[PDB]
Amino acid sequence: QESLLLLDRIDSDDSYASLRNDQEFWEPLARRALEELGLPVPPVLRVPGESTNPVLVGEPGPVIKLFGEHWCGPESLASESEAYAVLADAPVPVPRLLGRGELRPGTGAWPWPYLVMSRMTGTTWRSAMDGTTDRNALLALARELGRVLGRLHRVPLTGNTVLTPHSEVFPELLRERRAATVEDHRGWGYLSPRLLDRLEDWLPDVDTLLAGREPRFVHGDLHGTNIFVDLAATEVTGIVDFTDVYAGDSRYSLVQLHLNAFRGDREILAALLDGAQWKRTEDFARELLAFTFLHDFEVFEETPLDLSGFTDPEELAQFLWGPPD
Ligand SMILES: CN[C@H]1C[C@@H](N)[C@H](O)[C@@H](O[C@@H]2O[C@H](CO)[C@H](O)[C@@H]3O[C@]4(O[C@H]23)O[C@H]([C@@H](N)CO)[C@H](O)[C@H](O)[C@H]4O)[C@@H]1O
Repeated sequence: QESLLLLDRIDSDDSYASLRNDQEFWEPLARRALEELGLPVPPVLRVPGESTNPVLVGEPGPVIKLFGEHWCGPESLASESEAYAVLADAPVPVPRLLGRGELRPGTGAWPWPYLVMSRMTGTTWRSAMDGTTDRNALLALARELGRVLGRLHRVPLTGNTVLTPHSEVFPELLRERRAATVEDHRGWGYLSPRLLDRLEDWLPDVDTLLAGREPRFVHGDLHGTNIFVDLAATEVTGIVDFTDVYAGDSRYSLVQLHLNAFRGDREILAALLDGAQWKRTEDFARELLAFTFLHDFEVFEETPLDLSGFTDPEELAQFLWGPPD
């Protein structure tokens, strides 16, 4: 009975943003959900941090990921559902779907559908990197991640809507971001106004950047906490969050991986590329700067590098995506 008022308390974007990771709010709902699926209920069940969707982890138990109506929940749910269908036998360490359901019927109100998956072992990439001064082990781990990403890119695109060879979702997103990126970066204030004034002429056409490229399985949100590793064993133990997946260009994967998980470290980027035998071209840095601007997210939000005071976006491209010094 509590669920009716509790779920009715979310009716706007701001109202959903304030309660998406409210543990006191979601804990009883998540326990009832697990009971509804016939799954054992963990004694501890906690909201592990800032998630776009409401997420709770059981201490032994599984991961519950709920999807709202506001924060692109429906689209993200469709994407992750299709991705879990496509990843059924992928040679990549991903979680297994333990169940799915809806909290309430869903005719006049939002049904609040949810997925339940297995828990990945290891530590996040973010933790492992923030807790080591052993750069050699980190680079070896990055090469292993390069191998894993090379295999992930080649998972066959057997989906129905987003993960098909002929899907247009990724180019359409890229054109939309090509339109909005310069004003976005003016509002965000990561770079100098001169570079932003040169940007609109510097950036290429989407059709030109994507010409002749083959589609890959592109995880578009490879930040530091969607990747689970065992640093001591040089093992990638998990890759999660398929709410932003595309049949897209392999280079797009690198943006969030490098600017967020790698913190912009060009040496770690080089190790990752070495692991995948991803050969660098002359325009590689400029292409990846273009993909940096065409990304859906604010990828600079986590880059511990001051990019203000930058003219000649070519220099910015060489700085962010160039080879190691
Ligand atoms: C086709 N694009 C959408 C695809 C959805 N699967 C995303 O969930 C949605 O993104 C989310 O949108 C909601 C609003 O509907 C919030 O904006 C969330 O906040 C965002 O987008 C988040 O979180 C992102 C990441 N931090 C998510 O891990 C970036 O920070 C973005 O700049 C930031 O707006 C994208 O826009």
